[PDB]
This record gives sequence, C-alpha cells and structure tokens, in this order.
Amino acid sequence: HPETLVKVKDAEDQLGARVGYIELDLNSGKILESFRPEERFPMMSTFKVLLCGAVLSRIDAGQEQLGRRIHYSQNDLVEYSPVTEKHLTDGMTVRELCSAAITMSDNTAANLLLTTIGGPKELTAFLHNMGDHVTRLDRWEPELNEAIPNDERDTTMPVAMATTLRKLLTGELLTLASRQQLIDWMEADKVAGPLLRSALPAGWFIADKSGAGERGSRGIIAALGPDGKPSRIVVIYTTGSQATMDERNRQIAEIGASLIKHW
Ligand SMILES: *C(=O)[C@H](CO)[C@@H]1N[C@@H](C(=O)O)C(C)(C)S1
Repeated sequence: HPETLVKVKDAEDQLGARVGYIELDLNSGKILESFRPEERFPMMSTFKVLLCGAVLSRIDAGQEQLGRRIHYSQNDLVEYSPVTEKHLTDGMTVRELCSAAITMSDNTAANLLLTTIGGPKELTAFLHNMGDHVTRLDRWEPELNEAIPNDERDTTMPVAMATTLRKLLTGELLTLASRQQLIDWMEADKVAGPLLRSALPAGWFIADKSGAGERGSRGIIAALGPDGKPSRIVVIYTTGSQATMDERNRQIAEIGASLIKHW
C-alpha cells in the first residue's frame, strides 16, 4: 500500500539516510511495494540466513551432517559470540552453530560455518548458482560490517535479497525438511524484538533475521503473515544515519506498523 511508502520516506527524513524496502508476495514472487529496490546496502548479519542455506544444501547432498561436532578454540572467538563463548570445552555441532548464528546472531558461529563451506567466495558462488548475481560476501566477521560508503563488498539489494530468500524458503533448491529447518531457526530469532516483532499482531507468523553494522547500518529480512502462516517477504535496510540504535529500531518498527495496518 502507498501509505507504507509515505512512512518509508518519513523514515529517511527522520534518520537522514537511505532506506531500502521491498514487500514481496511469497507465493508468486510479485513485488507488491518497493523503495530503492535496486540500490546496494550492507547485509550485515542478515547474510547468516544465506550461509545456513548453503550449509543445508551441503547436508542435503551428503557433504555435511547436522550432527558433526566442530572443536574450536578461544583463538576463534570474535566480538559478539554469546553462544560459542560458552561451549569452548566440548565444541558445538553444525546444527547448534546454525541455530546460534541465526537465533542469537553469534559472530564466531558464522565464521566457523563460513570455513566449513569454503569461505565468502563459496557462499557467493552458491548465490550466483541459484540466480542471484547481485548479493556478494567478501569478508568474515566482524570486518564485513564496515559499511564503507559506496563499497560493494558484503552488500545486496532489497530486491535481490527478497527474491533469494523466497527461493530458499519455497524453491526446489533445498529439501522440504531443510527448508523447514531454516524457517524454524528464523522463527526462533531471539534478538529482533524491537523491530518488526514489536508491531506484529497476535496470531501472526514471523520468521526473521536482523543486522547491525557501522555507520548507522541496520536491517532485517522476514517472512510473515496472518493466521500463523507466512505469505509475504519484507526486506528493510538502512545505512549512513548518525541516529542511535533506538531511533533506528523505532523507524523500522513504525514501517512494520504501517505494513501491518495496510496489509
Ligand atoms: C550482525 O549484524 C550483528 C553481528 O555482526 C548481530 N546482529 C545485531 C542485531 O541484529 O541487532 C546484534 C546486535 C544482535 S549482533
């Protein structure tokens, strides 16, 4: 609905920075609404969903196992590793790492998984192979959050991320069991409270993944819908703002409120 675009423009006024937005129909892939859909924005932690999508594909192909245990050390710990820092002694399984990377946005977990698949260059190749010639991962955590103005490293476009997420969640790329596992991890997101979730009505479904980086970079990708079933994909990214985290959170939540109101 165009009233949501009014709010998105208002968010740009409030934050003094670009805001990229897209609403996509999950079933048909039809673009319902867009704002700067083809401009690049840093992915930040939203790439973690793509990463686990690549891991799940390897599992489907028998090249990896959900139960395989990874024995890392304190040398691997990077900033913001709430889960991995507590399991140094016994390590964690691939399933646990993806759960941690998605639900808690654990940085070390992402790096560990990144190594198992072959690094940023393999994740980018995976994306390219599934039709996404835009999204690219170049660095590891935490460097990928730099958000240098005009830098194309570690970026995506709202339309690319949206269509890629649709394919991962509903396409034939992953087995049904794996598609469900990915959605299950996203639905269990514990760190996106003040964003779209704060505007979600009772009974609605939401599977998401947020990100922060930087130069005011903030973003979120989500699959949501009424009656406990997702029917649309929403992608929101912003970068460049000098506003506080709270201010950025509020704007995203208000865009969400408009989106829901005009569903
Ligand atoms: C990803 O953008 C960062 C780690 O690089 C994680 N996601 C943030 C967020 O979504 O708010 C975080 C502060 C939970 S850490």
